[PDB]
Parts: sequence; structure tokens; C-alpha cells
Amino acid sequence: EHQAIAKMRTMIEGFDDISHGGLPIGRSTLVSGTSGTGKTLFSIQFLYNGIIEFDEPGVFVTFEETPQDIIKNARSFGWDLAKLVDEGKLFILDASPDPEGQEVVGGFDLSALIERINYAIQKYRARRVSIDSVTSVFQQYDASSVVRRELFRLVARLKQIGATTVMTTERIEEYGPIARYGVEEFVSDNVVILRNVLEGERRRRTLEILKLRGTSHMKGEYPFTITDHGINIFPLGAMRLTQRSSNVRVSSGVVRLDEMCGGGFFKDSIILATGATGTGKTLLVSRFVENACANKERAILFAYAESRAQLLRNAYSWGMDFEEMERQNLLKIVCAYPESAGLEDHLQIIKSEINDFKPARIAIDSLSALARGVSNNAFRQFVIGVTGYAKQEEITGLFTNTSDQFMGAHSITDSHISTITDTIILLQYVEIRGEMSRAINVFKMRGSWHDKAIREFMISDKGPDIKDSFRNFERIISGSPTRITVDEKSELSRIVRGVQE
Amino acid sequence: EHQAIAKMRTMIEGFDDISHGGLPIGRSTLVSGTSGTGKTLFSIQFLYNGIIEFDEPGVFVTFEETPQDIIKNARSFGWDLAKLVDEGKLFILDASPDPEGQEVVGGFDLSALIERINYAIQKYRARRVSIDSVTSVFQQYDASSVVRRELFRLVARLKQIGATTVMTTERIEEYGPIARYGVEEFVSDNVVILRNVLEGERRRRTLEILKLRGTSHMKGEYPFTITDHGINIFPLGAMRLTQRSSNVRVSSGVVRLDEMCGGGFFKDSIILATGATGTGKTLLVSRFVENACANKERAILFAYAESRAQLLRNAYSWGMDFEEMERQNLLKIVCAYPESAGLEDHLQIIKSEINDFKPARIAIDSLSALARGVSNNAFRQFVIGVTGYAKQEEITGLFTNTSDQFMGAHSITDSHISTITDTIILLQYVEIRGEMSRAINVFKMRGSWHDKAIREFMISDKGPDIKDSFRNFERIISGSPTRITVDEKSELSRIVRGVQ
Ligand SMILES: Nc1ncnc2c1ncn2[C@@H]1O[C@H](COP(=O)(O)OP(=O)(O)OP(=O)(O)O)[C@@H](O)[C@H]1O
Ligand SMILES: Nc1ncnc2c1ncn2[C@@H]1O[C@H](COP(=O)(O)OP(=O)(O)OP(=O)(O)O)[C@@H](O)[C@H]1O
Ligand SMILES: Nc1ncnc2c1ncn2[C@@H]1O[C@H](COP(=O)(O)OP(=O)(O)OP(=O)(O)O)[C@@H](O)[C@H]1O
Ligand SMILES: Nc1ncnc2c1ncn2[C@@H]1O[C@H](COP(=O)(O)OP(=O)(O)OP(=O)(O)O)[C@@H](O)[C@H]1O
Ligand SMILES: [Mg+2]
Ligand SMILES: [Mg+2]
Ligand SMILES: [Mg+2]
Ligand SMILES: [Mg+2]
Repeated sequence: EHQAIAKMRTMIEGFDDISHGGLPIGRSTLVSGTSGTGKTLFSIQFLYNGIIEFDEPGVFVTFEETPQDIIKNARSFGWDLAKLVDEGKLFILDASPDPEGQEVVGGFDLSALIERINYAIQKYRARRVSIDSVTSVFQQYDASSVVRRELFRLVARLKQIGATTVMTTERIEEYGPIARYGVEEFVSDNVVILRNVLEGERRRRTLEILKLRGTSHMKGEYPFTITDHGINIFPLGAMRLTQRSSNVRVSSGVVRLDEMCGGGFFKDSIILATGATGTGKTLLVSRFVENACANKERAILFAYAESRAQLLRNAYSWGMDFEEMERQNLLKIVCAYPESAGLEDHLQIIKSEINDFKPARIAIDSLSALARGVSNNAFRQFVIGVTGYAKQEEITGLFTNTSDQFMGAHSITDSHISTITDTIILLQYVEIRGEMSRAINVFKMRGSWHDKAIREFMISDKGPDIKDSFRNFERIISGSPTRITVDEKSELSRIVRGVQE
Repeated sequence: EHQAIAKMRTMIEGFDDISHGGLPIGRSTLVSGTSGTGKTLFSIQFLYNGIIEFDEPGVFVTFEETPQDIIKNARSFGWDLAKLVDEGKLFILDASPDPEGQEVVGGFDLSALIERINYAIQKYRARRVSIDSVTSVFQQYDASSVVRRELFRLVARLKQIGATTVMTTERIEEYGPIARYGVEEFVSDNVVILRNVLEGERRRRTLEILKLRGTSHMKGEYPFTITDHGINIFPLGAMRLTQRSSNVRVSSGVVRLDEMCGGGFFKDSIILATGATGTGKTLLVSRFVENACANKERAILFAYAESRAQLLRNAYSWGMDFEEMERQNLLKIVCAYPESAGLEDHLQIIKSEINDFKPARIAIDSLSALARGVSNNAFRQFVIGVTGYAKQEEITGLFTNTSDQFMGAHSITDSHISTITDTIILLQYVEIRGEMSRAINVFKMRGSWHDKAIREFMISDKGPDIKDSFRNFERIISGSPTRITVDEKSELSRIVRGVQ
């Protein structure tokens, strides 16, 4: 064919993007990785999606696990492969060693295997093939050079059958040799790397497509997650910056804050609320979610510092109630420690809830808690992920960032997120006459006017009460101001033009 | 020969400069690299160029990939190698093992292959040869020393025919040994090393010519990009300081700013708009991109933070419509996440997007949104790439850098780019009477006078409005100034009022 390589859609969430179409049809694809990375799953989900979506028959070849365990373990994702075997759509070819014993099973055992596969293909008329762990076979007497020739024989014979094949290899070091015998990478037309990279004490699942002979593909490690729906990769780079926008205004919950912003927040905009600890970020978040519920809209709250009851207690002390909003089903709370997962996991925990409850407002309280030790690079990618998702879903997102230094915030966000967010709200402490006092301040708005005043504000049983500025103070930002006005008034005066010592 | 070493051009974009003419005539060149680097592509593109550009026939010796597979692979880049093998200009030598099961195939398999290769040379009068993956033949039972002889016999034989050859070798570690058996490097007269360096979940593709026995070459790594057009190398050293300069002026979109610059921006100059987030920038950028269309010039806005629609939402809220000038084919937005590629790729996208549309003005919103995750050096040389290209191709370019710390920042650019640009526009925050007012300063203009005052300005539905400076103040640059009393200054009168 004069056409370039065509790809077959794996229908695995994300992989079709990173691979730019799927898998090169007619060729084999090497899915290599350390233990427990999701190799076996990738091969099964590939075959499974082949039957469900495109009615393409499949053949699975196992060398270690028993077909019973394959069907058993695949029930974790809700895949009745057994039925797919019954319907003649799926065929599991058992090639795992019988527990007894037989000498020399690497000679004509492979050449017979290839013809076993060919029969399995011809009989079931299968388009997709998965061969889990081709490593176990060569783990008998063979070494290096033996593997390369024998592996090439299987890749070659498979290609002539026209099978879109997916093979599997094991590893020892995360960033060491791509495959065991340091040879499989060069024989295979396609190479895919599954990593369970440590870093700290958490684990980050990454997928990389090393090479696709004949086509294009996204380069680098893209994070993924194994869930009850299977492999889920987030192409945080294929995300097209075409997110819609609107001049429709929504309320922050605080009336004056709507006026300080030139008619309330925008619907299609991300809101950041910085400031030291204790200023009142959680409160602005509370009042924010309160608005959507009152307008018969759905809204979610993600807390990463407070308990579920301490989030209701302090809220009830502000008069507002989340109970009734939960009772009438318009408000949803999550609450989870940042250490309970990695950033790759949390992103999906959010994203999943967004599809189920389908809110109109998102309030992630404390992004600063998701930078706890996590690299500044792995963080930005996550932030952009949430922001870049809530934007294309048209959801007003209010975020929160506790500044690590009270009184003297030389920079807005210490993790340099300030560029991504549209609307910025700055809260700060102002030492007035030996007293700490709040000072709400709208700092940026990308479509509206916006007030430019550094207004003080009190909080009580009602909370956010916005008063007047500090027109008689220098160096407000510093936190330790200075009274001016060297003039007086009222009645007077005389003249007596003289000194007068 | 009594003369110097003649080099045959490879026509690989960028490689000829690095190799100072191309590959040495009648000699071998080792192109080593790990999986997915670009070895096979380099060798194919080497032969394919000689046929189309120089009418120099080529023989491609394969060891693993079947011929008919290699044919379909080159079709990725729109290359009909099936046509070239049919025209007797290219020949794919199939030395791949049979898909059956023989072992007594080679008792003289080296001298046998050489006679085959040498037969194909004189048969097609080939001047260029590419031996793809010579490693995949020693993977029978050979050791390290055994390779040194079987290579040296093949290398010497091809040198006796007088053919310029490219031998491909594979490897595991990126910076460890150069070839598999740690032998191939010294056998070949020429050593090219391809890499796919990772460094933090990304992949930078770099070429390096380790050695060229005989002549000189550019020393070190150089970033390259495998695209639809094949290999594209950026030789940032081959770009010498020879870009024309002019004195013709252009407008920033803000007429008042043009006065502050003493007549407006220079045409062949790089302008930078540094300022904390929320100052101007995108407003300044927008106004700058508008001036082209009214002057009927083409402009390109590379956005790296906001969507294509949000820009329109903000532009239409400052007057200026982007729709019309896009319909007029005078304006082009781009929009792409910084993590949607590599610095090497963004440079090529920009370079290509310039050629296709041919703009007179360029606006790259937020360079600071490109240093995200990247090292300083990889970023610094990227800036020199886009800056130098806008200079040599003679284009006015406005850039943007968001300083991390608002009010108190004592460095213009955090990544220290200052010395590269020709004009630095500075925006900042000034706390006046418990409020957040803006200010615009023209920090430098390399060839003009420019106003040296820190004027404040407003942002409205009609745009910016540069006003009066902060004369009755001090410590402006620190964000939180001083009211200077003031002063006094006591409403005139004879003796005042009291003292008392
Ligand atoms: N419902 C699920 N939720 C979360 N994780 C799951 C679920 N089902 C399976 N997994 C994960 O899958 C992993 C096992 O990977 P899989 O069986 O896909 O191939 P593998 O174990 O990497 O390859 P091999 O079987 O050759 O070692 C387990 O570590 C487990 O954490
Ligand atoms: N009923 C109330 N009356 C007066 N002030 C209150 C009341 N409830 C809370 N506050 C004030 O709110 C401040 C805490 O702010 P908020 O409850 O919004 O969480 P937060 O400051 O964002 O929490 P953290 O900084 O720990 O993340 C406290 O310093 C307290 O003075
Ligand atoms: N149209 C295309 N656009 C972008 N990239 C492409 C395109 N076609 C091929 N590539 C890239 O070329 C790479 C393949 O490299 P190449 O074909 O040079 O062989 P190699 O991997 O260097 O050799 P070996 O497979 O023997 O290790 C793939 O990783 C792919 O990313
Ligand atoms: N319609 C408007 N009326 C008044 N002021 C506006 C209007 N639109 C925007 N602004 C002002 O412009 C500022 C934002 O600047 P702009 O959107 O031009 O780019 P920027 O904020 O420098 O970009 P970045 O967010 O990347 O720093 C806001 O602080 C706001 O004060
Ligand atoms: Mg397995
Ligand atoms: Mg809080
Ligand atoms: Mg190769
Ligand atoms: Mg901007």
C-alpha cells in the first residue's frame, strides 16, 4: 500500500492520543515494564476493547498465568472474558508449563507455538493478539544472542499473518535496560514503557512510547492510573488550549466582592485565593459553594486540611449550612489527606467526581497542600490539569493557596501558579496599633474592571463584611504600615506673623 | 590525494553546518544511538537525498527490517523509495535472516556479504551506502574482539571501492559507552552519536559528531527534531552574528508609548514587556498585534497561557476585534500549552509558522511560561533561537516575562535574559493611598532616547492611558513608596498657621 502506516484504536483512555491513532496495524508492539506496572492489563484491555467496540476477535497467549486466573483477575474491571470465550470472540491459548516436567522446551516448542497461534488466528478469524511475558520462555537456558534471533522469528512470523500484536517483557530497574536481555527494544517495531517510578515513598505510574517505526507519537512519560475501568492515561500535553469562555457572571457569595470584581466572578474563569494561614481562605470558599446551591446549581468541595465535621461546624458558626445542601442534594464534599495518594491519583479522584455529580462550581481548598514535598514540576502539571479541565467543562473553579510566610509575602504564589489563574484574590494581615487585622484585596481580573482598593474586612457570625481602605497608611503590603496626614481642620485661625522663640 | 578532504553533502537540515560540508568522501560514518533515537531515519535520508538532489545512487543494506517494510516506513515522510528502487537509483540489500530455521547459512557470511554489497555498488554505480544495524549480525555468538576484525574488513573493503558509507549501531546507556561492544567507535573514521535524553519525563533529541578523522566539525550536542519533513537540526553556533539592522520605526499600538520611546519601536528590534502578573503585558501584547492589521501587515500571536476564545473575550473588552483581522488574513493566533512539546519543538513550530504566513510582527505571550520545568541553559539558548531568527529574517517581536515576586523584584528577568533584548518595557505595582495602581517604565532602548520617567497608567474598555509620574514620591520601585510628607506646602498664606 502506498499509504503510510495506519493505526488500530486500542480504545484505552488516553493511549489513542499519545500514540496518535492507536497501534500500527500488522506490526507487533512491545509493552515492557517492571513487575506490577500493568503490562498484563494493557494486553487484556486491548483485546477486550477490540471485542466490545469493533467486534474484532482476539487471541490471548499466556505463558505463566492460567486461563482461569486471567478470567478471574479480569473480573476486577467488570470484564466477563469467559462469555467472550463462549461467544468465540476471545480465545485464551494456554502455553504455560505443566507443573510436572519435560526436558528441552525451547527448541521446536517455539516453532510449534507459532503454528499453534496461526491455527488460533485462522480458526477464530482474530485481528488482535496479545502475548503476555515472552520472557518466561527464554528463562530456561537461553541468553542474549539466543533471545534476539528467536524473538525476531516470532515478530516476523506474526507480521505475515497480519496480526496486530501486543507482546510483554519484564524489567529489573526502572531506568535501566528497557527490557531484560537488552535486545527486545531493537527487534520490535514498537516499544512502550510502563514505569512504577518510586520517588519519595509514593508511586507514580507513567507510560512512555519509546518508538513507533513509521509514524508519529507523543514523546515522554505521561502519567496513568489503574482503576476499576482499566488503564486511564492523562495526555497532559494533548490538551488543546481551545477552552470556551463567556461574559456570563456568577456571584462569589459575597455581595461587595461581586462589586469589587465589577459584577461578580465570571463563569468561565479560575479563581485563586492566596494569603497567609488564618486570613480566611476557607471562608471565601464556603460562601462560594453556598451560592450555586441557592441558585439550584450543583457544586463540589475538596478539602485537604479539615475533617468533614470541622468543615460543617465552622461553617455553621458562619450561619451557612451544608447539611441541607447535602440533604437536598446540590452540594458534595470529599475530604482526603494529600498523603493518601500521588498527584496523578488525585487528578482522577477529582475528574471522576466531576463526571458523576456534574457540578457548576469547583472549590479545591488548598492547592498548597498538594505541593507538600511534591516536585514543583509534578505540581504545575497537576494544577494545569485541573484548571485545564474545569475550563473546558465550563466550571467556575475557586482555588486556595496558603502563603508560607505571614506578613511579608514578597510573591503571590510560591509555586508560581499565578499565571494560570484568571481572577486573583489576596488576603493579608495588617498590623494596626498592635493589632492583627484582615485586608481583602482583588488583585487581578482578566475581563472585568475590578476594584483596586486594599479594603479591611471583619468576620463574625455573618463573615465577609467589606469596609473601607487605608487611605492614611503607607507600606500596607509590608504588613506593618505607617500613619500619615500631617494636617488638621476645624475652626481657626489667628495670624500673629512672627517668631516668637 | 594531494588535496584536503572533500565532504559529500547530506542535505539533512543543519547537519552540513555541524559537519562543515557533510560526510567525508569515501569513508565510513558511525551513527550510534539507543532505541528510537533516529539512526535508521538518518541513514535512509542520507541515501534518499543523494538521489533527488545529486543523482548519486545508493545501496541500503538491511539486517533486520524487511525491504518492503522499510519502503512503507519512509512513506511517513512522503518518500517513495519503491519508485527509487524501480528506477535503479536505490537498492535495498536484503541481508535479513530467513523467517524459517536454518543455522548453517554462514561459513563465509562476511566475505559473502561484502561481495554482494560490492556487486550492488558497481551494478547501480552507487556513491552512498548505508549499513543499517550492523550490530544485529554479531548477535549470533560473537564477542568484542571478533567484531573488531569483521568490522575492519567491511570498513576497509568499502573504502577500497571508494564509497561513502553510513554504519548504524545501537546502544543501551545514553552517555556510557558509545557503541554496544565498545569497539565500533575506533574502527569507523567518523562517529555520530544520536541521543534521546530524558531528564524529567520529557525527551530531548540531540545529535553530536564525536569525531571526524581528518577535518574539523562543530563540537558537542545540538538539538534536533524528527518531523514529517525528516530530521531538522538547529545549529545555534552556525547562526553567526550577521543579521541586518535598520532605523525604520513602528508603533506599539499605544501612541503615547511611541512618544515615550521617542517615535515608537525599531523595526529590527526585540521588545520585552516585563511585569508582575496582572499588570499589563497581554494588554500591551494585544495593542502591539493590532497595529499590524491597521497598517495592513501580518501579525502572529503565540499564546501560552490563555485559550483562543479567552483572548477574544479580553480583546473585545478593550475595543480591538481579533475576528475581523483574522478574516482579513492579517492576524493569526496559535495557543498551545508549554508542556505540549519540548523547547526544540516549539522553536520549529514557530520557525515553520513564520514561513507559512510571513508576518511582520510577532508576539510571544509569556516567555516566563516557557521556562516552566526546563533548565535555565536549555531555555536560554531557546530564546537566542527565536530572537536571532526574528533578527535575521528581520521581524519586529514583542515578548513577555512575568516576574515571580510582585513589588520588591530587584531583577528584571528571573532567567536573566535582559542582555539579549533591545527594548525593555517595565510594568509594576505602586501602592498609592491604600490602593493598587499601575505604572509603565521604558527601561531601555538600544538605539533611541526614550523617556526615563515612571509614568502611571489606567486600564479601561478603550485600552491603556499613560499619565503622570510619581514626582511627589520616593521608593517607587519598591512597590510601597513614600508620600514625601507632603511637603509642606501649606496653602500659602503669610505666616502659617500656627506654629503657634
Ligand atoms: N481495581 C483495581 N484498582 C486498582 N489497582 C488495580 C485494580 N486491578 C488491578 N490493579 C493493579 O494491577 C497491578 C497488576 O498489574 P497487571 O496484572 O496488569 O500486570 P503486571 O502484574 O504488571 O504484569 P505481570 O503479571 O507479568 O507481573 C496490581 O499491582 C494492582 O495494583
Ligand atoms: N464565627 C466567627 N467569628 C469571627 N471570626 C471567625 C469566626 N469563624 C472563623 N473566624 C476567623 O476565621 C479565621 C480562619 O479563616 P477560615 O476559617 O476561612 O480558614 P483559613 O484561614 O483558610 O484556614 P487555614 O489558614 O488554616 O487554611 C480565624 O482566624 C478566625 O479568626
Ligand atoms: N511522521 C513522523 N513524525 C514524527 N516522528 C516520526 C515520524 N515517523 C517516524 N518518526 C519517529 O522516528 C522514530 C523511529 O526511529 P528510526 O525509524 O530512525 O529507527 P531507530 O529507532 O533509530 O532504529 P532502531 O529501530 O533500529 O533502534 C520513532 O520513534 C518516531 O518517533
Ligand atoms: N475591561 C477592563 N477594565 C478595566 N481593567 C481591566 C479590564 N480588563 C483587564 N483589566 C486589567 O488588566 C489586568 C490584567 O492584564 P492583562 O489581562 O492585560 O494581562 P496580564 O494580567 O499581564 O497577563 P498575566 O495574567 O499572564 O499576567 C487586570 O489586573 C485588570 O486590572
Ligand atoms: Mg503478566
Ligand atoms: Mg483552610
Ligand atoms: Mg536502526
Ligand atoms: Mg498574560
